[PDB]
Amino acid sequence: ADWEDNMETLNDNLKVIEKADNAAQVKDALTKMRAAALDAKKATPPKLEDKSPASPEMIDFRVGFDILLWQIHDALCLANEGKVKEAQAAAEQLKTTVNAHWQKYR
Amino acid sequence: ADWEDNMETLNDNLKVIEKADNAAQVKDALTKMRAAALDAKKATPPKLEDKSPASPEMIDFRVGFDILLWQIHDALCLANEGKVKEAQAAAEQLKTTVNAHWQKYR
Amino acid sequence: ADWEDNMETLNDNLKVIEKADNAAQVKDALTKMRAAALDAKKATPPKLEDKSPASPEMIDFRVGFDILLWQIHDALCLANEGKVKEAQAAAEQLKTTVNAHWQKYR
Ligand SMILES: [Mn+2]
Ligand code: NA
Repeated sequence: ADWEDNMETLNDNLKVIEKADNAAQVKDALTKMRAAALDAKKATPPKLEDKSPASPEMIDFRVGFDILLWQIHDALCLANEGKVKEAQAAAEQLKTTVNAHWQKYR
Repeated sequence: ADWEDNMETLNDNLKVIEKADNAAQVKDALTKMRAAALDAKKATPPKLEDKSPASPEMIDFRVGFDILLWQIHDALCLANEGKVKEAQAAAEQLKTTVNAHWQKYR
Repeated sequence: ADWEDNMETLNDNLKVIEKADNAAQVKDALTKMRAAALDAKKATPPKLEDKSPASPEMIDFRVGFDILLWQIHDALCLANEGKVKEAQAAAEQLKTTVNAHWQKYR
């Protein structure tokens, strides 16, 4: 898939967490988010489509997705312990990175 | 360095997990698999030994290994919590991913 | 931060864990270490100043940092369970990896 489909998947699952009721929906949505971030790691953002795949910008893109993946791991650890409200609070932080990375690499 | 030795290690530790009696053997084999996958991250498969290290193929290679690493993390989290049967079942999700990465990139 | 600042962060937090008393300091220092390693993944060590970011040396550099990250996660899990002594023992292995990385890439 392209980078934009993965962006849309992240946003949709973030809203799903925003509306979630129990811990299972949070776990499933954050797992889908992890998968979408791993997939987006293989994509080229539009702003970097004219750049070397070996450029430092591509490296920084991928390592930023690594940082996001580790924050997602933290949120998933919170959700696996049944912490619904804290998983949602942590996901509210994920949003400020997902939308930001969206606004820059657009 | 060598893709084949690490793929071996993966298969052998999968067998060890399947034939394991307690959670400790599962944990140890999963740690060995994690080490082998991290090592294979640096390798170049023969199907791509004629491609550039920044090519999309190499990127997909390394990111598929990251995906395998997160699957191994899930299995290890299961094993640490004492759910041996669910950990083995999750390791049965690892055999298919390992085999696909094998056939496609070997 | 640069490469040197991140390595100094890693060292400082290593000692903090080493002389900590409760689990909270251990988890705080290990979280600092995780952030520092993720940031250093985007760095260019002095011995690789002019090599391409997609060079095999740089790929091995980033994968060594991935190994460090997974060890950091293991220590963080041991500390979150309350096993402070096991966490510090695991962080002793963290010191080995950090110092080897500094001795090879300085
Ligand atoms: Mn974990
Ligand atoms: Na890379």
